[PDB]
Amino acid sequence: MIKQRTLKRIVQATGVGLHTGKKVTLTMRPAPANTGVIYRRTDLNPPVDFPADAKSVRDTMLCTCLVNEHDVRISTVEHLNAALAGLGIDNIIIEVNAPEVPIMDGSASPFVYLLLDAGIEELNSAKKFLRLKETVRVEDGDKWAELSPFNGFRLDFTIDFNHPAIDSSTQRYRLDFSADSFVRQISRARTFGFMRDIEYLQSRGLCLGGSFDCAIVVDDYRVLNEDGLRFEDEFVRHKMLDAIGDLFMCGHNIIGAFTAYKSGHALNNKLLQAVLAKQEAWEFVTFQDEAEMPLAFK
Ligand SMILES: C[C@@H](O)[C@H](NC(=O)c1ccc(C#Cc2ccc(CN3CCOCC3)cc2)cc1)C(=O)NO
Ligand SMILES: [Zn+2]
Repeated sequence: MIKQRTLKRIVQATGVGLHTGKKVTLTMRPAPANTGVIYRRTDLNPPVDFPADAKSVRDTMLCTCLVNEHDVRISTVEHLNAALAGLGIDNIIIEVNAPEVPIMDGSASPFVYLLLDAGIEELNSAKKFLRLKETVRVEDGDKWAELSPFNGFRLDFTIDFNHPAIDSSTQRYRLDFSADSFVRQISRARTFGFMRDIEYLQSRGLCLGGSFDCAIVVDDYRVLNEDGLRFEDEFVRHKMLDAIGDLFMCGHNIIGAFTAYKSGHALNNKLLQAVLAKQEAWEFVTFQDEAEMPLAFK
């Protein structure tokens, strides 16, 4: 039986939210089989829970933000979600005492590290995977995103920035997803902002926690960060990280192929919901033979 995974230990990190700029403590706790991924605002009385569900994602392109009927929020969950997806975590309580997940270094790597420190516990219940049986595609203008059948998890992401700082040959990345390949190739890729966009968002009271320590900053002509990039193609890798985290809002690892061009948080969420809404396009599956399981998590 391929088993559900949670943490062995409670772990904690403190940081600041990228957009709120608020100091926040993140606490991640083990949880029982069939619990799922739950996010909690613990600064409110009573505390407020959110599930990992595509429908709890706020209507915005800025980030992936959880919101409830009362407009209580947990902003910027995409990078932490990518780490959870990457290590195949099924059950976990994620607590924050402020309206945003800390940005840390802008990548998913700090979350990978914390999850590894917390240890992985395999539980006595079958891990369910969401397996694609048909192809589903969504579009927004020139943007598009697709999920199709594939025995594993393949991602193919293309960006098209027409920016002097981002060479044309570095704008596509393809990945056969495993915990190993995610951690090694994707997890360290940092978020980025263009100055034009940063100014726009700053003007609107956003990016309050933005800094060179948490983001690649690109001006009109070049990356401004002194020591450059972690990868020559760090930008497209980060867009892939975002997609991994966004798709994980359903709380299951997917078996299929994700292919996308300029897809951001809104379109990734649109795709997820479009898949879920077409019953014929997917199914939940479980496995018994470890030696042939489609996805490898360590
Ligand atoms: C695009 C996707 O990658 C997405 N990211 C974002 O949209 C996103 C990222 C970062 C930021 C930022 C920032 C920022 C950095 C540094 C400074 C301080 N400097 C002072 C001197 O002048 C230069 C500025 C102020 C602000 C804004 C927006 C994401 O990854 N979503 O998941
Ligand atoms: Zn991101």
